[PDB]
Amino acid sequence: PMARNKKLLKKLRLKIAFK
Repeated sequence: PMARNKKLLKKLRLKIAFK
């Protein structure tokens, strides 16, 4: 589900990619 994944991915990245 790349469609939904992109939306969630955009949110998950700044959460872990910030620490």
